Amino acid sequence: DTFLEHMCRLDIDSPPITARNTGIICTIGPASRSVETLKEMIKSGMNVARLNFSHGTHEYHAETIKNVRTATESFASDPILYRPVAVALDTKGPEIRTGLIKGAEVELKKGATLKITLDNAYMEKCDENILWLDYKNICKVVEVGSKIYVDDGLISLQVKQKGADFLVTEVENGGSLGSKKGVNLPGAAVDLPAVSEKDIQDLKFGVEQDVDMVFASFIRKASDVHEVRKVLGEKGKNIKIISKIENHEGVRRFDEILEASDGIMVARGDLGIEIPAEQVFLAQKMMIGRCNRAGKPVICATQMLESMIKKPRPTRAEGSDVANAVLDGADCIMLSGETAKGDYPLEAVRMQHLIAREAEAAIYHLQLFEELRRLAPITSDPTEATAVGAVEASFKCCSGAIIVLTKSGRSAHQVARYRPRAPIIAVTRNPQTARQAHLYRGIFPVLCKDPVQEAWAEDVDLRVNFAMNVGKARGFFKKGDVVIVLTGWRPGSGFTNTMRVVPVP
Amino acid sequence: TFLEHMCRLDIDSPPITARNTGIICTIGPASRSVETLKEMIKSGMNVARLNFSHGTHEYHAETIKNVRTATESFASDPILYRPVAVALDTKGPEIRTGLIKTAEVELKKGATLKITLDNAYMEKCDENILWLDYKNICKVVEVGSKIYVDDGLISLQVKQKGADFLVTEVENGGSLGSKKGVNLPGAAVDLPAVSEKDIQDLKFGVEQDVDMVFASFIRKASDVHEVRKVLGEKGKNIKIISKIENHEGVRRFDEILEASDGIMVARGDLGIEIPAEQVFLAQKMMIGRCNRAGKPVICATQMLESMIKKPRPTRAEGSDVANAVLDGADCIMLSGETAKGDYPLEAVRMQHLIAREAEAAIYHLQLFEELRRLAPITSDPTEATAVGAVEASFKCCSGAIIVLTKSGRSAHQVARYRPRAPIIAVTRNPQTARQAHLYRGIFPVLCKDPVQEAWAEDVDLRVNFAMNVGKARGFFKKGDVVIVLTGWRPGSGFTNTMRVVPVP
Amino acid sequence: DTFLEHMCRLDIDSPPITARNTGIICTIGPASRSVETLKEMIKSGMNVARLNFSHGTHEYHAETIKNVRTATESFASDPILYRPVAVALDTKGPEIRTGLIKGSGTAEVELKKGATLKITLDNAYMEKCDENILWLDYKNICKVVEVGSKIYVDDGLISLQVKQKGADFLVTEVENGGSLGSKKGVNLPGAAVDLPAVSEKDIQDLKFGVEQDVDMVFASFIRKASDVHEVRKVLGEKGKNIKIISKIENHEGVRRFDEILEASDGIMVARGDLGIEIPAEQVFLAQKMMIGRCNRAGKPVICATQMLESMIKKPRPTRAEGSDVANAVLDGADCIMLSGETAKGDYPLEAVRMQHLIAREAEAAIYHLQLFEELRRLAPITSDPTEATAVGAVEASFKCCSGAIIVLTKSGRSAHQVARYRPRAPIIAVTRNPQTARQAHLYRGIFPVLCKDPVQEAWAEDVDLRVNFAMNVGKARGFFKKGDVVIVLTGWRPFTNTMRVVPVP
Amino acid sequence: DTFLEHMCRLDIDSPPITARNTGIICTIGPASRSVETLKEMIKSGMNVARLNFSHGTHEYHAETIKNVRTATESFASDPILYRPVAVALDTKGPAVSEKDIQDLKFGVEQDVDMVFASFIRKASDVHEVRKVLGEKGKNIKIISKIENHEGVRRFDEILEASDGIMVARGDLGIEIPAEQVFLAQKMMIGRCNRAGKPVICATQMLESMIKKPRPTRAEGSDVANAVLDGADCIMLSGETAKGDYPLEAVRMQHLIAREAEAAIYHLQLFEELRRLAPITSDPTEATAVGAVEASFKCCSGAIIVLTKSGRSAHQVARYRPRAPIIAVTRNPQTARQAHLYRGIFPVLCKDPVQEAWAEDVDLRVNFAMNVGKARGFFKKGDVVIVLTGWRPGSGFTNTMRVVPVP
Ligand SMILES: [K+]
Ligand SMILES: [K+]
Ligand SMILES: [K+]
Ligand SMILES: [Mg+2]
Ligand SMILES: [Mg+2]
Ligand SMILES: [Mg+2]
Repeated sequence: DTFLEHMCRLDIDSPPITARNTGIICTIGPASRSVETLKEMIKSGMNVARLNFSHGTHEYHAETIKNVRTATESFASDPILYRPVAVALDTKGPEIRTGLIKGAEVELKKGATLKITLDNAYMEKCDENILWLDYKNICKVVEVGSKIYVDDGLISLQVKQKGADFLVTEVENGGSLGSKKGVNLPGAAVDLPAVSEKDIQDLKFGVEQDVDMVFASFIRKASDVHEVRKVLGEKGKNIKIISKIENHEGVRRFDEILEASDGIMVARGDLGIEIPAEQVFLAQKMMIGRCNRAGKPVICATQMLESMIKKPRPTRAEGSDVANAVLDGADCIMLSGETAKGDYPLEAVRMQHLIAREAEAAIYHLQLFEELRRLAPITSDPTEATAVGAVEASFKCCSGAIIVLTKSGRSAHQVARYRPRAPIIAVTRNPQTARQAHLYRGIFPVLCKDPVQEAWAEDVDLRVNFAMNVGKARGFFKKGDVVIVLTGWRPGSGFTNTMRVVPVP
Repeated sequence: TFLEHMCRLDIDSPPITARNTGIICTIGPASRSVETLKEMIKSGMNVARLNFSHGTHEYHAETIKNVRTATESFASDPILYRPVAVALDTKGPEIRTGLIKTAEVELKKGATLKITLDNAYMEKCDENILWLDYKNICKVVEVGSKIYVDDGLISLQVKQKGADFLVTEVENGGSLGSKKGVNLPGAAVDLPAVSEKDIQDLKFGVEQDVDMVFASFIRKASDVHEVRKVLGEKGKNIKIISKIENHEGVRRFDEILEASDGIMVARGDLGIEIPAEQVFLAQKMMIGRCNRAGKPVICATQMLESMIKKPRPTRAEGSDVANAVLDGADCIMLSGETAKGDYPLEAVRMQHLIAREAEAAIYHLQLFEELRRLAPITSDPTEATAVGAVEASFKCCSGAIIVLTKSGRSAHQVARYRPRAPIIAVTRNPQTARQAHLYRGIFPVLCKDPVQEAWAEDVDLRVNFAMNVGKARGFFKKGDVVIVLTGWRPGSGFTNTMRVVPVP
Repeated sequence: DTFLEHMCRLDIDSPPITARNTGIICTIGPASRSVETLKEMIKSGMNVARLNFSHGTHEYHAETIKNVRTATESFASDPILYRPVAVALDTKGPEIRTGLIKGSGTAEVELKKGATLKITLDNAYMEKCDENILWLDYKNICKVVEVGSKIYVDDGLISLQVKQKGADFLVTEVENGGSLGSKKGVNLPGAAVDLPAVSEKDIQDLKFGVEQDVDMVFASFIRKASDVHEVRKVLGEKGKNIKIISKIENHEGVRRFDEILEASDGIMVARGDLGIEIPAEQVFLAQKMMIGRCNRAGKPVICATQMLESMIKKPRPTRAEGSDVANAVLDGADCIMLSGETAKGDYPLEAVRMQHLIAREAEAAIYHLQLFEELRRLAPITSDPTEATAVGAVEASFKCCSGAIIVLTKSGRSAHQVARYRPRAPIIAVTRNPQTARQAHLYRGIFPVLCKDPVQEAWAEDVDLRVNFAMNVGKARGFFKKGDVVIVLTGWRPFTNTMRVVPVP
Repeated sequence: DTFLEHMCRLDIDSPPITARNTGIICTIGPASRSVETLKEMIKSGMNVARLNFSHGTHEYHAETIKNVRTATESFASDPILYRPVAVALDTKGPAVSEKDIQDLKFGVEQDVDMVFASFIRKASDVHEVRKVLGEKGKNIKIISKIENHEGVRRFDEILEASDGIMVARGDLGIEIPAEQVFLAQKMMIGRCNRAGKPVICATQMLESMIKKPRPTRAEGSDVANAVLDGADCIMLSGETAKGDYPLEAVRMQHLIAREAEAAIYHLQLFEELRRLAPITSDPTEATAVGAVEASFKCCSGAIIVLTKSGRSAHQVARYRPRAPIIAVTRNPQTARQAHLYRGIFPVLCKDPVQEAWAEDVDLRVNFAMNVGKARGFFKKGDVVIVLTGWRPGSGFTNTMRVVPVP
């Protein structure tokens, strides 16, 4: 009855429900792009496949998309067990990079001197003495004493001298320098565009390949989102834009970015360098909160199970990080190198599945529902009122599921905002809405392919019966259990205005 | 916060039309005429209480006839027609005097008054000797016991005991009349819960088709069972409201509530049996537990007492009605105010006025949160639909919650969660329409149209009826948002469907 | 847990503490102005004596004051058991009254609905009022009242409406009939009254109050802050320590309550006239509102009028009256008041005792932990060590279930700040200032005790004297016994900055 | 207002301006056991030094302790700045092995402040450890390590019999499913906060910092959430024992911990703790919560507490004030043990006892006034809460004073 007493009552031997609510996004790479491995990842729990356009050609990514769709459609024979898989495009954005090593990695030692050059005669001759990068205007946005970080901020350089096309720096924090490492300038205002010419081509390619969502990198303000929106244009209007917050400016101007975006990713990787590492959790919990309040999907990302790249078991800190991300209210959790290049992609997915499910059984649901309700504005919207009514009814009868018949996903999205314990089975005939539904916590999208019935009454019963079988087959509920059913009152409607409390036949 | 809620209470902010709390009116010489009854219904009367502590069956049969005559005078228009319930108040185990010589003798402090059981003095009462009808009083009373007469106004202390008499000293003098009620706060009264007279009155109630029985002096669960048994099969649908008016009733309250259909906080006798200082504690306790259980609770007795003789109530009385509603009482009651008073109409209107202002002051969202949180998790589809509807109503500021119901069950389940929006209960059952007044916020509406073959057409007919009712009575306008609770498909006997729908 | 669950927990067989916290204010009149009766009323529980200057001469009230002080000082021989009694001056103010009945015939006449009633200003009819013609003392009534407006007579029981208009007369039609007596109060809710808040008579009364050394003033018909300032100015420098309690008896007073409360030392909810100026069904709204804001501001609030009306004629109160007193205490009123019940009723002693019993039971029904949580929540952050000590003591009293909170004060400031947060334990305020001892009754929970011992030279020794005095008081008054725990508040050297938690010796 | 709204209001650019309340326990090993290193680790923010007795001999561990105390007493020429440092013995693990019995008696001779008893399955095991310590080390604060399923189930009797608890997530994650560890952690920390007893979150909090100069995002999140859960101390195992960046690991925990307690809803936590506060006749307990209440009421710079046993300082800490708790004391084994409790920044008195007891108290108070003004807690004109005894030689603490800073 209090947060304190709630923690005191948390017990290990209380099994979670079988349904796992928070989405799992997996970065696809060499370790996981084969059709067979992709099949295993789907039944391991992968909901969204992220394609990182920071690397690889369009031919490479087109091939990955095909393999993802091949693996996904191999389960399409049984619509009851079929799990939709979303495809996400992660833009390169204004990245700053090395720089090919001379060719053995070079050792940077503390106190030593290192020069940065823009002369393209050194772009493949990087060593202990000289360094190249692809930022043309780095010598007009940086002053003496500035901090320069390379390779995930594991190496830091302090500028001593400045020139027309070079920089003399001292090795503050030193380590082994590799080729093509990420460069960060935490204090500098960056001249690089939000949507470059390459970004435009990649975004247009995403529309061509019918991707479900776009992860826009290094979004600093609302105008950056608007540019990405305009590039997608009319043809890609239904493609959701998830803004990645990875700079100080992004956190600072989060409100205007969230409003413009369809969702948010907490990009803790770059954010942990642009911003002091010990401030990251503040940024995470803040953004997750405002997203939960706004009812827009939020993704927690990067290094959640980092050590699982080499180990079949995560660390205790990693197990904690995933659980806490869920407890904070994250709609999706993400895996990068763990699934892209690691030695245990399948293990990393299964682990996130296990932890997330255990975490959502620890959610102080009734307090959370109260807080989310006092922030909910009063409107004349029948879907909004029905969603709230459905969630509270699900708490009242300890529902096995909340069945939502939706065309666009809106009714299912608004149910998810109030965080029910029971899984939300969203029945749809729209393949895209089924895939995009994975962005919201608790939504278990199921795809109906039966022809639409003239008599609307039995067209509803057809879809409801389908959701019943899905719940039974996937072990959410059984005969004699109670479920909530949401549907419109007549076809062609843009609203769900009817709630049902029905026993499972 | 509740404090800040109090600080923001505004006398100028107009209240929502439609008053939710039921008004129960005791019918007597001042209000039993058809003419007066019509005005009382129009003033806001929802239930008519007939007190069988006085009067004959012939007298009450005529009163019931007058109530239904006045009630059915508005029956020509089912849209504006307001159902009126009939309540039978049992005599119960009452201890009474004692016919005087019908004048009044004066009792003075310090004087000696002799209580006798000799029936030779049952019609010869005066300031010297006093007769009463409790044959075992000398066995349950001791020397030093305090004896109260006439609503606890006259107090006597026992000085000596006889086999059939008591010698007492008047400790609180006053004017003594005939047939006055006697209370023995310290004594263990052994009178039967249901007497032979009660049996004949209860059987009479069944014949007269009364909607509810106010069982007097209920001490325990078995007392309720006796009343239930007497009503039997023929009266199994009659609601039993247990009146709590003694210490044992408060002590064994939980089991009484479980065995009953509802509760009356009978402050009159209760304020005599226990210290008057404690009545508000018992009242707030009982209303709280009744709200929690979802069972009707009535606050009664002396709420506008001064209005028996004056056209305006006192400041304590105005406060009393308001706080009763704020406590969470489903119904408010008038006794002498409407039974024998000089301003019965003014009393009804005043309660209506105060009640409506009071529910506007209710912290609706906090009250709902507590009721939502205390709600028991069950597999019942109707209960889930009910609380879901109330949630929806707050979310969309619903004009009303329309409920189709046969037994009233679904309508009652909505009421227990205390929505701000009025509950329009559409039924074809006239009895459930009458019994619906026991629950706050339920505006019962009686559909007279025959049952259609097409089930969806039958539902639409009843729903469109409620829509017309709400518009006519000014609950909502065309284009407003209302909640509609019905069944989903024919056969099943539960309300499991909620629709959020615009007013045509 | 919740308020509802707290209601269900209320137990009638659960005895309250011996101490009764809310003050009882008794109006003194013919039924109670004798020395013999006044002694019994003090024993019954009277804390403040109200002298209604709406009636009586200066000689009359002086004798009443003399009688009050005689009865009070009859207990002075034992300073342990001595209970200070305050003297309040209730001003007449802008009252409008009739008008003596003709004398020929009966005392009261019968005004019948629909009949014509002429109101006159001609002093020839000053003592010849009847069914046909009625005199009142408002000389400007014809110039302010409008045709169609309504006039209320005798506690609003009688209502008339103006039909015609003359120079020194008004022709009215009886709307609500009834029995009309002599010198009855008259209300003009829908009119702009010329009468000043402080008339020439009020000034003489106020100055007379300073002369008689009254403790506080109940200013009648206060409409705005400027009225409070006029009262403050009349009391002047000699009466600057006299508390000004503003009585809210009209719509304007309710409307402009905030500026009034700020300028005042306290507030009376004058439901009598207020229940005539505004609709009677709105009174509880104004009552709970004013009490709430007074509790928030930490200023004393009095609920008054008709709390136990029936006890004027009967030895027992009605059920509505028992409820009214209990709810006023639960609302948060510092003081409850009796008028005709003690002034001229048949059972003034029984009425005082009843208010004592009900108030004590009501205090044991207070949900203290919720109330204390809210009073802190709305408490401004200082920047004042006295505030911090008061709060600490109150919560400390909760933690050890303290028998009392002992406060050494001179102005009363310390004790007031403690009562502001509403502890359950009684507050024993030890002082040598007799006036502050009397004024202390305006605050809930403060039991003022007057120390008669001479000021001991050593400040530390002076403290131990006054503290041990409070111990003996608590013992004798039955608040706590040997072995219990109490809280002590003192200063370090001659504001309150010191707190102690000590076992009762 | 609400917790959700509190999250939305969290600010990265709102600088933490207090001290660092939660303790840092560093496992001492080959990468840290030198006097030269230990001085830098104390400066970095180490409050407790852990010695794992699963390895090493009594001779090796004895040499380790002297270096800790040598490094610690190197600052002992300035009591105003002197950071006390406690010593803890972590056993190897039948409640105690024959080796444990010999190692425990060793710790008493070496004058350790704490004992981290391994594999605590029940309260009887805590009794068999308290027994070995005997009257010799009756002031040795026993911290029970919950490492298996039985420890979790029977946690209530263990917590009662113990002076504190360590959440040993390492071996616990092996016994129970790794996804259940966070549940066990939050439960045990919650109950420990309820019972007013120290709780330690340990193992792999900054695991990657053994070989890398900066931690991962998961590790940075783990430390912060540990503090937000309500942990009194966080621990470093291999990060300080055999790691390559032991100094960086300590400075990282100090940094995360400070940002974490600036994120804590300071009002909601206290209201809950105060709501569950047991009703007793204890004057010190009442004074403590009264002081915390007053501290929130005036935004006190600190809460100065004069204690001998540590109890009065502990009782203030159990109700989680935002203001630092400056505990002035003479018993050196109390100032060091004070690190087990969040918020208590201990200060050791070196001044001789005055005859004028009021002047004696006024000296210890002035001592704290100097300390807090120098360590950036409060300045001149600020308001602080002082908790002392009433009349000399009193049984306990019962007096609260609110006084401007000179
Ligand atoms: K990217
Ligand atoms: K009766
Ligand atoms: K007056
Ligand atoms: Mg990145
Ligand atoms: Mg009765
Ligand atoms: Mg007045």
